Amino acid sequence: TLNGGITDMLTELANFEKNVSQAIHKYNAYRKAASVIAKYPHKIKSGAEAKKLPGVGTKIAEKIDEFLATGKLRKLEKIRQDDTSSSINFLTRVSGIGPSAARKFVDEGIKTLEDLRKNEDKLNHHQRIGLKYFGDFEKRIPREEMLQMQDIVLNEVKKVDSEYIATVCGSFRRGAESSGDMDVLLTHPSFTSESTKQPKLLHQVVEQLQKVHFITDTLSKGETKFMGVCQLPSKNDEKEYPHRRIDIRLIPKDQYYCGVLYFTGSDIFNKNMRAHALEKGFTINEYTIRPLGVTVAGEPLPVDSEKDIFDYIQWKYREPKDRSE
DNA sequence: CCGACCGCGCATCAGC
DNA sequence: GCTGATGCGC
DNA sequence: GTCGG
Ligand SMILES: Nc1nc2c(ncn2[C@H]2C[C@H](O)[C@@H](COP(=O)(O)CP(=O)(O)OP(=O)(O)O)O2)c(=O)[nH]1
Ligand SMILES: [Mg+2]
Ligand SMILES: [Mg+2]
Ligand code: NA
Repeated sequence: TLNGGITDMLTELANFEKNVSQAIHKYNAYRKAASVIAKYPHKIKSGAEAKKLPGVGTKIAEKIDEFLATGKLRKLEKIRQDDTSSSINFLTRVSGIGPSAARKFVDEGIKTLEDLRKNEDKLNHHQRIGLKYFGDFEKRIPREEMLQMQDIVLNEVKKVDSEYIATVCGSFRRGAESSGDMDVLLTHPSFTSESTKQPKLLHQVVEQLQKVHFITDTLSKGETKFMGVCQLPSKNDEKEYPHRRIDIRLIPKDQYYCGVLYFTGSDIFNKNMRAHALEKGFTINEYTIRPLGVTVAGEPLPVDSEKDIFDYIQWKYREPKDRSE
């Protein structure tokens, strides 16, 4: 972390803008700047130097000059000292509680973990589970446990139908030594962009995983996306493993490459890549890459590899391990 | 200067 | 109920 | 908050 100090600062500012100011573009501006600085291979010596980077403008440059000269940022010192901002920032740490709900809770006099616990009936289902596992969800997942989890999911999916393919993406596929959660891409020959020849495809998999007590709770669930909680089994006399977040995304089998590009991320990498696509006259989602007409997105382009997608927008291919922005 | 900023699934709500 | 908008999250 | 045109 050559510039850990600066990137932390920008990240703290990003979170402030998202959670407190509810300014989504400032939030992303800060994340963009943090990311570009995080990959810059020199220890930054000044704001002017940082300003040379795409995404770092005049304001951030000044903040970087303040931070290098003093080791802190007055703007942040004050924010940390503001009861309301501190409260809202904390509440948003609960899964299911965002900027709006957080601010609403604070108004109603609900602003601590203790408050939340005694006002459970004021929470929706997602929020209840978020609170339930508040502690566990901030723990990291060692890659070693991710491997065990991978083994379980893949074998259980196989048990439901040998035709399922399950791929663990997210930070895990990018080779991270630890992950915030597990992200599982699912495909089945019966679900393509052309038809759904079989119902309950995602359901049957969730069911099986619940049946074996791997999945423990559900945050949300539709036909193509599951968001919930899972837990590795422990051994006799062993303390239990923390509960873990798990996301499962069912994607049409014929759109696997756009799907896996999406789910592999990182989020900022996708954002940057999609932004570039627009500049090259394409739009990219998790299903397709389409050209943009003189006016509207056109018809989907043939894609037979992740690299094919990079080719269209004229980027040299980047391995998953190099997409951690 | 200033419009535009990546793209979308599920849960909830308002209005009809 | 439906549709569209918003919140929250990937 | 930043930036392309
Ligand atoms: N285009 C796009 N893709 C996204 C976004 N957010 C997530 N993805 C894609 C890319 C992302 O890789 C994948 C999973 O997102 P997470 O599981 O929440 C964060 P991960 O990268 O997995 O790292 P972890 O902190 O869990 O160790 O969804 C977004 O805002 N936009
Ligand atoms: Mg993840
Ligand atoms: Mg995830
Ligand atoms: Na939250």
